[PDB]
Amino acid sequence: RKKREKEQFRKLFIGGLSFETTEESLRNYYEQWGKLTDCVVMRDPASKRSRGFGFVTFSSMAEVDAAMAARPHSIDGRVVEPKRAVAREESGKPGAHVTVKKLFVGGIKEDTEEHHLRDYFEEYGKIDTIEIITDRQSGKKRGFGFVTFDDHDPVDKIVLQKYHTINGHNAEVRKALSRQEMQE
RNA sequence: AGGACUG
Repeated sequence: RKKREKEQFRKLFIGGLSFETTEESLRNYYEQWGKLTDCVVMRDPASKRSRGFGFVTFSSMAEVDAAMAARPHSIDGRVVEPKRAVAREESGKPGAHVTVKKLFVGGIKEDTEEHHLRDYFEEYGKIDTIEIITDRQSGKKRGFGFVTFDDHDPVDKIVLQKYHTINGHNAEVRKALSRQEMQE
């Protein structure tokens, strides 16, 4: 009992496709977990060579959830790297295409604690680590911490739903990137 | 990390 979400929430980027992968075989594969609305494998215009990547659009985000839960994916004898897609409009933010397991979580003030985060974020995946940042040499809480999962996808899914309310607070949740966000 | 490079 949902409406269609906007496209960005239903779209998958598939990296590391084999050269013999086509739209029909990619579509065949991802149709196991949902109805495909669009499917495209990007080619060199001159050579018509596959660029080794593509995009599938599911009809609901739930189907993306299901397909991601089914990993790993072998399409044409090669394990592919599927990720929630990055909008054309955000493709050039620093660190846009970088896959990480570490979630940033700010906006939490001083009353928020590891158990609030665990309890809240448990429902997205297996957590490895939770660290609430206290001040170096004061122990004063700094308003933020880091959740690290065993997989990148809970992070991506979390950040895609950008609105999260935790311990009463509006939390800022982003990826925790080092200066790996340096690319031109 | 995008099809219309069909601007």
